[PDB]
Amino acid sequence: VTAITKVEREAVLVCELPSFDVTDVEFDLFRARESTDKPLDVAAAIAYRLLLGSGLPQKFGCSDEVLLNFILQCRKKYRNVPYHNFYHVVDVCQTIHTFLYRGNVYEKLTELECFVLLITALVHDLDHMGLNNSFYLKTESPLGILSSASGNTSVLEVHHCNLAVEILSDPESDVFDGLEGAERTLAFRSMIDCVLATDMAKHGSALEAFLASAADQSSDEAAFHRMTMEIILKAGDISNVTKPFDISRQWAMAVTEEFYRQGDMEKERGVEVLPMFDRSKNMELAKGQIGFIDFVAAPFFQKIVDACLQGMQWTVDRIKSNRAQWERVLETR
Amino acid sequence: VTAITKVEREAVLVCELPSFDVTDVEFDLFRARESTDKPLDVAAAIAYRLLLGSGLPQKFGCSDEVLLNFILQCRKKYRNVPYHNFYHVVDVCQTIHTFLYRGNVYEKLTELECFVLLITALVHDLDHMGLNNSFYLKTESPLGILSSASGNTSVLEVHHCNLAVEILSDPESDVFDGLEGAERTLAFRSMIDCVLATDMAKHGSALEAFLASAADQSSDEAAFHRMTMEIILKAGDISNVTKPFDISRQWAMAVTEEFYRQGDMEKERGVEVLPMFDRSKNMELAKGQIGFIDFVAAPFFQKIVDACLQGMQWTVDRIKSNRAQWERVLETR
Ligand SMILES: [Mg+2]
Ligand SMILES: [Mg+2]
Ligand SMILES: [Zn+2]
Ligand SMILES: [Zn+2]
Repeated sequence: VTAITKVEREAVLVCELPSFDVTDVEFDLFRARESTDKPLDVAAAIAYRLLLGSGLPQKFGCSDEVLLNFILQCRKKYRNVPYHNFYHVVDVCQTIHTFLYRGNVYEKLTELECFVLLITALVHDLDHMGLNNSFYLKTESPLGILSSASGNTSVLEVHHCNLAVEILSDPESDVFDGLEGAERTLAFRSMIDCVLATDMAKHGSALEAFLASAADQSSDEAAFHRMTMEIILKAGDISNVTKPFDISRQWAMAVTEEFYRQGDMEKERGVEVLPMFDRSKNMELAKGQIGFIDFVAAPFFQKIVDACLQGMQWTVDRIKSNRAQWERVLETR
Repeated sequence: VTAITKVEREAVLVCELPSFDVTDVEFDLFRARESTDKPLDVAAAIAYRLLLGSGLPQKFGCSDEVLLNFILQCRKKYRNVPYHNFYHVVDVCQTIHTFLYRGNVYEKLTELECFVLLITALVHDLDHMGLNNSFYLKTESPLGILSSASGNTSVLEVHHCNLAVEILSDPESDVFDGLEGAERTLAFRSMIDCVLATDMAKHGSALEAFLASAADQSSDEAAFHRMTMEIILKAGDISNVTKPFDISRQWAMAVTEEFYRQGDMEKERGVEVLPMFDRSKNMELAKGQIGFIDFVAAPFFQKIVDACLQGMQWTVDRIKSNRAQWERVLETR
């Protein structure tokens, strides 16, 4: 586990560019990436600022140096793919921060759980290659074969967890080293439960388990806390459609290109290419977004907001706002 | 010289190429070919639009009709082989157009030279029969014997030049008929020099001379211009790996099938059959593309971009992206 050098840390500590408020729901990561010729350092600085600003690391014995080392260890494990790169996870971290503190979801969780969520956002897609679980299973790729044999279909999610554990094995980057007993165990278990919950194949059950844990008041508080954590990481993971249109549009372009590259690799392997990943069809970007909004995002955010997270109402408003604009994109032309 | 008919020209003029931007570096010729049941006319229409859009034919006294007649006379001379057919030369023409105008290489040449380059792209592989120079020499075929006896082993290249001269000997299809004296001589000599430079046996020497000229501020201007033209036609000729992955992959498959057909004929004739031309060795495409990228394409484009053609940086970027994509294919196999 190649430890981080003081040089690597300095490159980050120098940033902290003005004109940006990382806690705002209107924060523009794309604008931030284009404000310097070292976007990876700015991205790292944003994550660093969000965590220290929450005041959480300090409270759990995690020094500023260990925090920065952890962030840099995570950064090194992300590939140069169109969407599932370091920027996506920094965005998820920033977004979760807004849900917790602008949406007041922090009231439903302990400080430790909020800390774990912000940390988990940074490890939730470690070493993603730009290919989804279905690709590994459809092509019988070695990792897919292992997943089938071992009994867990969440190919990537288990892989991300393995790497998160690897990073935390280094005392110099173990943001949970200041914890002991039940707290340290909860940090690891909750982190892992949340990453595993990002497999969209569990979307339905996760949402249902949350709504059930939220509805029934005779519900187990511990269960509600864990489910709220899982739902918040999930919400952050599919939050692209809840951002100002220009930002949402850029994220959509990025995910679409990555999907198209998977489709191209599938054509090379001679396997089935779903329309969503078929670059040939030259589909309208707007059509894919409206579809995701109608069948996935809109129902998800409306349900969790009405069931418990009232403070996140703006996500529902923005989704509807963006859907209308996507319609105009197709219309006006 | 069987003159082109009005009906033949009309079949091309009726193609409007909806949804295509022939000037874009991501233009998909395969998509254009699958857009109608008359791909040959679409291809001709693409070449026609590229030349007219350059605004060059008009400047040198070449009417729209003569230009179209020329394009059609060239088309009639290409055969139904897997790779070296009419689509390859139209692709080279389109690719060179992007190098000249998207890559700004036009700044290094006169308008006449840019005109000659676009025209030369269309004649550079005339009457190719799907067999390389080595095949003719190995088998001591009539064409190979003539090349040897006459002193020039660029078997096919000299042949393509002969057919180009034939087409231009009729005013009706002579895109250079509006030229006289020195300009006409330069047009023909430069066209011929460029075609002769496509022989890959001269790849290293051609690249070296260009780089030496580019690095020399006192290089003879005429010589530098000539070498720049030769380098640009060569660049267009080996530009497959500088295109979006799927397009690049489709070209690679055509190249392989043509090589396999030569290998089959070599076996029947009992001559040496390189592994690359052997169906039985079923070499993996990923390794084949990475090999060409590492030993030929990457260094060629990086060197010319660094030495003088800074505007073509995107070719280097795409080659890098495609290599990484083939590496992902290997990693997940
Ligand atoms: Mg994921
Ligand atoms: Mg040739
Ligand atoms: Zn994610
Ligand atoms: Zn060629």
